[PDB]
Amino acid sequence: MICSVTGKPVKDVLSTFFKDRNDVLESEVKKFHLLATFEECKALAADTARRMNEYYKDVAEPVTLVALLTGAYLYASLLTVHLTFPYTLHFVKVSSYKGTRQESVVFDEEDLKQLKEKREVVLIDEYVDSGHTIFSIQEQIKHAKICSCFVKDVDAIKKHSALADTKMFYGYTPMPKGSWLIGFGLDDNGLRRGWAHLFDINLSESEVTEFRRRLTEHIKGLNINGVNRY
Amino acid sequence: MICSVTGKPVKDVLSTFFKDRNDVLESEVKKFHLLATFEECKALAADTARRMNEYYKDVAEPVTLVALLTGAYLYASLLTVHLTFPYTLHFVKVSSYKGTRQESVVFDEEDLKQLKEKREVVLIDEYVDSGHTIFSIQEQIKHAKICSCFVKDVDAIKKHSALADTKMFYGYTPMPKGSWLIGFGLDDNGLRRGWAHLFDINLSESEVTEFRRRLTEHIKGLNINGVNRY
Repeated sequence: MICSVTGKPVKDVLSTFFKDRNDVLESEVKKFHLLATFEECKALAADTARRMNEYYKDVAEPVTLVALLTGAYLYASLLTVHLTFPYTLHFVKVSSYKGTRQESVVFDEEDLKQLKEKREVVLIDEYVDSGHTIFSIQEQIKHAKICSCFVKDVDAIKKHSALADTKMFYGYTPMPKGSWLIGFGLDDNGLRRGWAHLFDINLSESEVTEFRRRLTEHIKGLNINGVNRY
Repeated sequence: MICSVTGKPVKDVLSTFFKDRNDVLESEVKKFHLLATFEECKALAADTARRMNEYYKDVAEPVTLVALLTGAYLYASLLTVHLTFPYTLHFVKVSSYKGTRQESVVFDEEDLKQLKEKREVVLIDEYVDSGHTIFSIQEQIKHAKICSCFVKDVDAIKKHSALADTKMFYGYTPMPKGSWLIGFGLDDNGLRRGWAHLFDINLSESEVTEFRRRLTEHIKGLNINGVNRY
């Protein structure tokens, strides 16, 4: 029940967050369950930057970082400010086409053509849930690497022999089955992307309490002193 | 000599920033002149959020926020997390077409069609410089408002009778004549967007020192205590 970065009790984090807002009704406040405080998410992002920094410290050509619109903008902002190797960054819009046999990610033709030419390409997304997206991206850009703050189930991802070699830089895994996330850039039917804390709206209290028990323990064990230079 | 937010000597903010990086050569470090630390930029962004919160405190429908790729991603992340009224957010990758008579901003047809329907549209940019972009945007989306962390010369934009009514939310102005900004989301020929401090690469030390004198005076007078709930 306490922020693992600041030590502030979650009830106090939330009382501050919900004070006199104009984007939520008092009666709706209880529907939002905090899974991770913004500070905790920032720590995860910094830890991910640390690993990417070690991975690319000797790179001889700028890495191509590409973020998928629109939710990844926040995570991308929290990650990129801590990167210390050369890279270019751009955002692309994709579509999720649900076919009778599979769900495929549709890229703009030019965006796809460009990405396939780069040796080091890292696609950023704040949340890898079903993974159908990365299975599809991987088959279109075989050498693509993935970067995401949260990954629901890496093993599930690893199950696919095609994704077995795919390098993923992520902040934390696993995420709760049955959850529905909003905040931390993720929209609530278009709204609340700027609600910086990561909230869930579908889990039970015990599930949220258990997720946080595991998350705080993970964050308390991090060694990211110095990653943040600001 | 110090960060107007943290109180820490700029020399140390810079030493911490440049220690063991893999994205700049030692001989190149001196090319970057700090104009505003990341914390100072965050204060300016918090100030713009405060003003937008007051402006839209009673809005009856979600405000349409549109951020201009790529550079605006960082500022948008620093702005949106502090907004307390309802809004949707999306990014557009417009083109800057240089014609023989004028430079126009080319929007995707669908993006432009959608925006023209919303009563409240706010274009987000981390830096409004030549303004040619906003003269063009307002003639395509006349009711569009602008939100930019930094503005080269507000007095100049107003010159255009068409832009005279265009509401602008901005963090700070004016920027030094002849400056070229990199960092804070802005690229240095594609690189260093994640260098979170705002740097200039064209000015003399005396020019930079004078700018910081003015920026400091402005930030010391800011009243944003409480805008940040995180």
